[PDB]
Amino acid sequence: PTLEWFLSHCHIHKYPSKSTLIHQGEKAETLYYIVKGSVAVLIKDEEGKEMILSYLNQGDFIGELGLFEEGQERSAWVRAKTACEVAEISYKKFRQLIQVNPDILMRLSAQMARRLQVTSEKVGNLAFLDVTGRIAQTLLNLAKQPDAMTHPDGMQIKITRQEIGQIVGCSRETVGRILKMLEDQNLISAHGKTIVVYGTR
Amino acid sequence: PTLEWFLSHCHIHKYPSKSTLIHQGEKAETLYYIVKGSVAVLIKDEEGKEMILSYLNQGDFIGELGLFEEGQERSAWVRAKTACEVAEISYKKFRQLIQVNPDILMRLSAQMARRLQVTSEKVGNLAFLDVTGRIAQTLLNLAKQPDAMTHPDGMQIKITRQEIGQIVGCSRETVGRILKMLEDQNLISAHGKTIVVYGTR
Repeated sequence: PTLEWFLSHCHIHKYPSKSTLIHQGEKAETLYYIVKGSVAVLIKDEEGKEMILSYLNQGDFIGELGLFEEGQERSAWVRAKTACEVAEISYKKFRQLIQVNPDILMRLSAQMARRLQVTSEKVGNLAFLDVTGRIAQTLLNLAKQPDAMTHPDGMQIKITRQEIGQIVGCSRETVGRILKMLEDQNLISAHGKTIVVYGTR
Repeated sequence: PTLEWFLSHCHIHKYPSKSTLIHQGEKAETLYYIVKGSVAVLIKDEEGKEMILSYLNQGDFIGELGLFEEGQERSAWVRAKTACEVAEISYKKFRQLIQVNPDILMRLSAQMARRLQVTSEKVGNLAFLDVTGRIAQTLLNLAKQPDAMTHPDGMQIKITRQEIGQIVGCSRETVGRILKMLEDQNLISAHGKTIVVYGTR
């Protein structure tokens, strides 16, 4: 009912898999709703290396943060992961639809709320950032060395908690906590004395 | 006009500096909005100390995430930092308001939007964490120098973006984004050459 009404006001596009729906830096004037399929939100570095921030799926909106600004540009790339059917609608026109039936905005807002509910907003204090940075730096320096090992997800390195702690000036209590964090953030995997530093080469 | 019209459906109360608006663990049935003043969101840290998570000021909602799952509980304590005027309304009545004028949902969702946008800003790869850690280190180090000086909120230093960009080895573009993020996480404030590094005060 609500969704079908909403969908009739959208342009519904098909994107085959691997195609790019949204360029970072593009003008943000539209809202998207995923009718079917999945897309990756991603960023790239100065060499084209890629980091996938998340997948969005059927029932998800894309670009909803733009609805509340005035004309900022897209902050990331969006690329079809499977063949996708994406409803698109101008922010301007969506602002009018919300008046006829706030229920679709209540859906968009629930998504933001769920998202926010699973995101840490807490950062640590400056000493914590500082020591997180030293570790990250240590990992990356290691991954650059001639005897770094190759791995399917980046370079792999051999180094212990103790060794990092001493290199960097902190406890294992502290090496462990940061490494687990980095792992939960999808930047590394660490098993035993081995760490895979993702996207190094 | 939206705000006045919404406020006219709220209860408003004066809260003196240091009073507690919300207790971690109460059931979550009400939405708050700050008509005047500033409050702090707090939890209990490792072992049970107080934990500032963030500040909210005139024109902010409080407990908006609760609007989305009925029944949940308060995740934090909320307390007045200054003298406060705070409006409140149950989630179920706010839902009715939504049906009458969806605009007040637009404003609440704008604030979710801003929270999600700051959260986005801490996200990065290892080299970003590394540079983030190098700026924080630099700041903390300056704050312990003789060039530095006591401030109410922590220790004032004066250093330019180009100058940090230099010590640390990154673009000013990069410094600015990181300064902005540290300011958003309530760890520093920065006005031109002047930065105050909050601490132990």
